[PDB]
Amino acid sequence: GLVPRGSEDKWRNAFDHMLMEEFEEKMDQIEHGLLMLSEQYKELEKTKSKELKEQILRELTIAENYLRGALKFMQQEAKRTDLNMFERYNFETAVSTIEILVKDLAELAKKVKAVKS
Amino acid sequence: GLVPRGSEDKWRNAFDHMLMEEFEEKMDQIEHGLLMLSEQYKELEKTKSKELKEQILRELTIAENYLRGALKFMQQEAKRTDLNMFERYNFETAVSTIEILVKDLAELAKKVKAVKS
Repeated sequence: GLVPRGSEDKWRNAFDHMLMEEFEEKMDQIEHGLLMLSEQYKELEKTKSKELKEQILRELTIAENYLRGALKFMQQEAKRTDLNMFERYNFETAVSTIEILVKDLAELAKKVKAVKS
Repeated sequence: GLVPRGSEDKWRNAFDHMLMEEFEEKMDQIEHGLLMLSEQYKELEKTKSKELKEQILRELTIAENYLRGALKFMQQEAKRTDLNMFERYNFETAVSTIEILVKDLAELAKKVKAVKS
């Protein structure tokens, strides 16, 4: 049942496949949540709701914390000495995708904090 | 739309709900992977397959790295200064659930390493 170690084009390890599939799903969910928070931000510019402002900031903090933990996992697996082409590509891509999303979150946080409430 | 901050019986934060709503189910899937590896270990005791031994160890190394990180994360969430009754219970329970899996993984790793291959 074992994937040959010489395979270059697929996940050789079952836990890599499982965990990376769940990570990818979470990144899609976070990107969508950020889009929803951006739209709440648009409402906040008009209403100046203190509760909405504080809540968006809480959400952004939660997402950031999660992504920082994910990033540590990805960077650590990316330092593996035994990495095939497919695995290296998937881990390096994940690192890139997270680092971008962390930036997008921090940018929304800045806009939200700028709302005089 | 926002959950009142005084609510005690649910996730107040959407990103907490997103991250945690299927948590215990996801951990069940890790537990199941550990079961499959335990059963492979029983085959290994008979065959003494070097490849099977190494592959079980690789899988447990990946799961260990994931869980050590998830544990540290959940322990920090349980230190939040604003936690309601439900949020605290769920974070604390998650810490316990992860601790159990970490212990089971370390025990299996020890038995697998001992197979003289």
